[PDB]
Amino acid sequence: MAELKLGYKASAEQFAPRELVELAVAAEAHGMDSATVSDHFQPHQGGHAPFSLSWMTAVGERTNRLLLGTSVLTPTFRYNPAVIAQAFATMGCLYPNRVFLGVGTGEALNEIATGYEGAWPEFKERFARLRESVGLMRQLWSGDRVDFDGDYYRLKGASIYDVPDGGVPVYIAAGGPAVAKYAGRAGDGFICTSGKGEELYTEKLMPAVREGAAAADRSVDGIDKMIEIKISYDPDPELAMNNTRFWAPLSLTAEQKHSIDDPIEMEKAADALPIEQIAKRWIVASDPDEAVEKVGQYVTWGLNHLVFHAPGHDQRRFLELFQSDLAPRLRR
Amino acid sequence: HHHSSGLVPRGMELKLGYKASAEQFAPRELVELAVAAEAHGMDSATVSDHFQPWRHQGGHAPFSLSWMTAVGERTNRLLLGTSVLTPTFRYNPAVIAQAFATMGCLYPNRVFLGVGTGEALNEIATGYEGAWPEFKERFARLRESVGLMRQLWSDRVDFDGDYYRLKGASIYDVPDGGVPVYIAAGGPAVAKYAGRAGDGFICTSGKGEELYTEKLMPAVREGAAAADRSVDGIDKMIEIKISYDPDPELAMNNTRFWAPLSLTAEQKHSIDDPIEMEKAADALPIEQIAKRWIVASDPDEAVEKVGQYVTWGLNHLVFHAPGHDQRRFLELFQSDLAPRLRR
Repeated sequence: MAELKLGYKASAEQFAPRELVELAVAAEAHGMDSATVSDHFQPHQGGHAPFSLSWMTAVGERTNRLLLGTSVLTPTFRYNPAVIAQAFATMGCLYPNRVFLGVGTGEALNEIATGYEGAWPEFKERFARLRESVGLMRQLWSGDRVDFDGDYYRLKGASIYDVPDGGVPVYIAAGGPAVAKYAGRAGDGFICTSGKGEELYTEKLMPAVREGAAAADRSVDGIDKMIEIKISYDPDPELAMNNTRFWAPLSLTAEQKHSIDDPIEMEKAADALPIEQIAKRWIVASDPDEAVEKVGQYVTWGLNHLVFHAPGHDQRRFLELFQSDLAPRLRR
Repeated sequence: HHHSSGLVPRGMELKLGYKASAEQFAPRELVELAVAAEAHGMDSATVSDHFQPWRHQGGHAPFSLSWMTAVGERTNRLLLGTSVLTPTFRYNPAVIAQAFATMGCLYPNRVFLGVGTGEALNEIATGYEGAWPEFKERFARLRESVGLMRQLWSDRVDFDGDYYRLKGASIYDVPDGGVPVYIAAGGPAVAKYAGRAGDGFICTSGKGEELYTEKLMPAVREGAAAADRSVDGIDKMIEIKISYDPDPELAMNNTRFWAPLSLTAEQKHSIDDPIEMEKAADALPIEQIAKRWIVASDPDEAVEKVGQYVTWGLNHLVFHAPGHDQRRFLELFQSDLAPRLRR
């Protein structure tokens, strides 16, 4: 649903497994409503990739209220969607009403590295694979026996024996109108990322979600509209600026992010970015009122679940500042 | 004042552990039973990894890797692992390698990867196309997948096998000490492989002395010698199938849930449908099913039959009790059996 939530982005790219879990526990301690993790097989310099589903489970077992999920996981290539259905159904049983599945169309880098053969599929196929996998998983979460024969995936007499009462809510990530519309039509949730220009949110994404919801005769209000807020808020401006540097890959173009299959190629192109250009993606701020005004814009544009990704290694510092300075304002 | 890590290396004593049956219990119960096993003195708990139960009526299948991590966060001492997981079909071996590396970091010196050759009951259901491969290919897939994971574990890795590939792949977060890999073995050719490329082997009870003493053990010695490794580096694990209860009728009848284990090896590895398995399995009378189990109502007969395996060379005894009341079995184990078994 579309009440205001404030959550925390746990960056698997930046931290080792134990630290990544403990940070999410600190996020609960600091009042966050949710925590979400990137799902990567590999991020190199100061790089990490703890297994996302182990992070979800460890934090679940250590926490009481956080909604937990992926932002996002590709359920279409290295991961068998039936096994993903089983994994998240299990987690859903273990942490009732606290689990979601965040899905995307995929990145060449994860999939080529783990053994994908032949040409990296074009966007259209990655989208069709995504749609087909989501329906496959949903049929499985009914808890009945499923026979499935799609263009891409198959099941023969398959059941998930252990299914949560509230099902497994599916959040669909989009950087463009096409998948946003699919999200409005079919998603329990919708995910985007901040910093990419007022136009993308108001002119492409939000109207696409409304279009999809309308098209499928759905209340737009019942879709959780989630966004990862790229915020570099620190009373120390040097840190606010300098903390963004680690995150240069996020400032590469959409096609470099999805299609570069070589991690050497990827780090080169990230390294090529001047910090001033990196920073444009981020809310760089030393004043808490100004920071919240920038975030508040997304709430005006129709987003209701705001998940804060802070760029620096000192995440506990971020959480302290979030709790004392940002959250009271953000709540309103 | 310097504080040390306190971390004790793998460097493995008679161990008594607990089999957590994903086939029989829902996710939360399965976790909580592993916690009570620690509470009751167990050294270890292992979980079966399955997409589907053996049986339909009262069947369950919680995701094994979530069990492992949840139990990890909740326990202090238990060695934890899969007995066993198939890393060759529905699972990508690079992803398995990343999962266990991550778990081994989360739970230092407590995690192992237990692996086997596969059951169609897990793989056909999840979309494997074409006929279910014969044992020779499943074994050869297993061997390759283990090799891939070794190389991935530590560096940027290219791998080009007959089955699995890697391209520029790295695992960043690897545990100090690595990830012990235990191979399920029910013959000398897999037992030899286990000595050569594993850190442990897993067998089951009920197969008879000469399987263990004359087939499995000698083959483990041969594989390790071929690896230039002391055999004392290989943990010798057995799943002890025990139905222990002071009521003999109940100790016998409590095996019915596990009727499918009484079917042939053929049926168990190739039947793809729990409804089908169950129909085959339930036509069998109870005395036939009980044959698969150590059925005992006295601590002494129990400890005599269990102690055979220690005499034949096994050092890691993981107990699988078939009844629904697992907490009774843990209670009975700790008070009646454990003190005699320790020595």
